[PDB]
This record gives sequence, C-alpha cells and structure tokens, in this order.
Amino acid sequence: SFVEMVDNLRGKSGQGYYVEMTVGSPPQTLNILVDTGSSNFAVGAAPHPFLHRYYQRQLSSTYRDLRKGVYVPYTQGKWEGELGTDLVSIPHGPNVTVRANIAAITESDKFFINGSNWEGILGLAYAEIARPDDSLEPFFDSLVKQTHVPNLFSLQLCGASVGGSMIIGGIDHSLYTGSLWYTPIRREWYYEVIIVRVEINGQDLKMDCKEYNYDKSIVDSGTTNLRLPKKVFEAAVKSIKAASSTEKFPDGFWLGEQLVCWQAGTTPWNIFPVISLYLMGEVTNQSFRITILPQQYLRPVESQDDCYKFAISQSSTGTVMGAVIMEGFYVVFDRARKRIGFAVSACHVHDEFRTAAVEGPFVTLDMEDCGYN
Ligand SMILES: CCCN(CCC)C(=O)c1cccc(C(=O)N[C@@H](Cc2ccccc2)[C@@H](N)C[C@@H](C)C(=O)Nc2ccc(F)cc2)c1
Repeated sequence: SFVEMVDNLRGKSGQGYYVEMTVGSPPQTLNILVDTGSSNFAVGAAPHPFLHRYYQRQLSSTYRDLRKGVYVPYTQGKWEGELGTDLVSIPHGPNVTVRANIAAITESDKFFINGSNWEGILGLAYAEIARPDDSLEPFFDSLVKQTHVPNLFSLQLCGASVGGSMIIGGIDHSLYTGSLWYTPIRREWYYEVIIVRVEINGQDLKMDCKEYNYDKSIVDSGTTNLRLPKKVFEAAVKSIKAASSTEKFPDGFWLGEQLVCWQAGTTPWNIFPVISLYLMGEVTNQSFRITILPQQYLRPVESQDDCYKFAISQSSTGTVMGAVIMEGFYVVFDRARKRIGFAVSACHVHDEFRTAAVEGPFVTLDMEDCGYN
C-alpha cells in the first residue's frame, strides 16, 4: 500500500534525502541516498570516518562476486568499488526482495558527508549512464523486472532534519494539491527534461531557449541547489541582484560562499523575485511552469539572526533541477510513460502574499528549438 511508503525519506538540510534499505542474508540495514541524477546502486563496504555502519559481503550468504571493478565520478565527489549481486529490500517500500547489482564502495573522495546518516547511494536514473557500462542493470530496472511493481516512482521532498516520501510503484494522491502536469523525458539516460522559458518576477529572460538546456536539463534529487549554465546563471543573477537593490550583499554571496543575515523574523522576502521555469508539455500547447519562491533558493544556514545561503550555482554540464526546485513540488517519475509530472506538494513553504505553483497550460517552443544535440 502507498500509505506504508509515506514519510519514508529522511535527511539533514543540504546533505541529501535517504531511504532505509536492507542488503544480504541475513538483511543488513543501511540508509541509502535517493539520487535521480545517477544510475549506480553503491554502498560503503569498508570502514570510513564518516560511516557509522557498512555493507559486509562476508556476512551475507546470498552475496555473489562479479569480479569487476567500478568507478563513478559525480559532479562533486567520487567513489571506487567492487561489483556484485545480492538480495535487496526496502522495509518502508513495497514488500518484495530483489536480486540487484551492488557496487561495494572500497574507497572514496569527498563523497560521504560527515554525520549525514546515509551509507550509500541509490541511482534511480537509466542504464545509459551507469558505470562501467549500460550492461549493468540499475536497481529500479531490476525491481520492475523481477516483481509486479509498476515502472513508476514519485518523490515528495519536504524542506525545513528534513523528511519526505518515495512512493514506489505509483502515485499517492494525499501528497499533492491541484493538477499534475507532465513533461516528456527527452532521452532515457538522465531524467532529461526541456526548459522552454525562464521568467524572473514575470519578466522573460529573453534568451535562446537552447541555452536553458545547454548540454542538458536534468531532475536531480541528489543535488541540493538549482544549477544553471554559465550564460543563464549570469542573466538570472543579474535579475535577482537588481530586484533586491535595497539590501547590500557580499560578493561571495551570489557564488554560494558567503551568507547574508537579518534580524529574527525581519527577512525581506518581498524584494526577492519568484523564478518561473517553464517545462515543455507532452503537447507543446500543454506546457506548464513551476514557480519557486525566494524561500526555496535562499536556504537557511546555522546568534539569534536568520542567515541564508544563495542556493543557485552555475554549471558546466547543463541545468540541474535540484532539491531547491523539487522541495516545493510532488515530482512523479513516470518511467512507463516516458514523462515527469509536477504538482504542488502538501509540504510547501507558506509565504504570506505569494505561493509556489504548478500552472498551465502554456504555449511554448518544442524540442527542435530548445534541445541541444
Ligand atoms: C545532496 C547532498 C549535498 N550535496 C553534496 C554535498 C556537497 C549536493 O547537493 C551536491 C552539490 C554539488 C554536486 C553534487 C553531486 O555531484 N551529486 C551527485 C550525487 C551525490 C550525492 C551525494 C554525495 C555526492 C554526490 C549527482 N546527483 C550529480 C549528477 C549530475 C552526476 O554526477 N551524475 C552522474 C555521474 C556519473 C555517472 F556515471 C552517472 C551520473 C551534489
């Protein structure tokens, strides 16, 4: 049942959302980070200063060695591991056990976060970008193949310790208000979408829409910030900087290096603009926009003063729709129908005068005009 899967995600702000999983026989409990931005299921398999527990292949009778080395470089951080198969379960997910590929992390650089409470990564994206090759079946692919669990999952990430829901095998209707708006998955590698228009405070950025997706645009639960290509970032910052001319900022603030503070509860939310990302619909006249408040891109950081970090950074590998974007919304990864749905989450940040929204329809440009090749 879907009720059993509600509130099954936990985490710490800016340290990722994780799900409880068991590996091996007898089952070993491990918290695993939910990452829609990669395709490898990997778990710490050796002692680490940041790990409280790890996967022990010697203690599992159902463990099978694949005798193959694997290495995955992320945008930030990387790990090395030995490949193998074992029985995997999700206690607060569907009541099933599956044989899946597991990368036993032996060494890593800047991957694990100190006190994050997670011990591994669940790559929910497609085989095309799995390491070392697309022949290594990702976990969700293994789950669908072995069971009757529908080829669909949905993420409801809630902001300010953080909680959330990963509904495996369908959609939970109590976790969203209004309508679900779907955007096509352009290619089955990352969860690649197409951004067709960007509006800041109702003003069009007036950029070639191919720039918004320069290289690509991806939906990534394993990235905190909203990330934009160099050119788009430059224009976006120029808009937010000009909208908030009343307050003075340090130079490092816009680069995610410095924090800005105000008096307790005297945060000037009003002068910070809303950002509208328009996502191409399955039909071009059925496109829609997701609007995010300053409360989403100005992340709270730990003095009675309220301090905030600018949670928009530039990218070299295209747009990344991180937690910042996802946190206000119920995001449905409809793999079966090659599309991603957006709806207003039940756990949204409540602004007095403004509201985060998924609104449509809109007429926009299509894949020919906005897609990069
Ligand atoms: C959420 C925790 C807080 N952090 C980490 C702490 C600063 C962030 O918000 C953060 C900030 C910047 C970058 C990344 C980042 O690289 N995240 C990784 C996931 C991950 C999660 C936790 C620890 C480190 C990495 C992906 N989600 C990124 C994708 C694009 C990618 O590399 N795919 C990819 C790469 C190779 C491949 F063969 C196929 C696919 C994450």
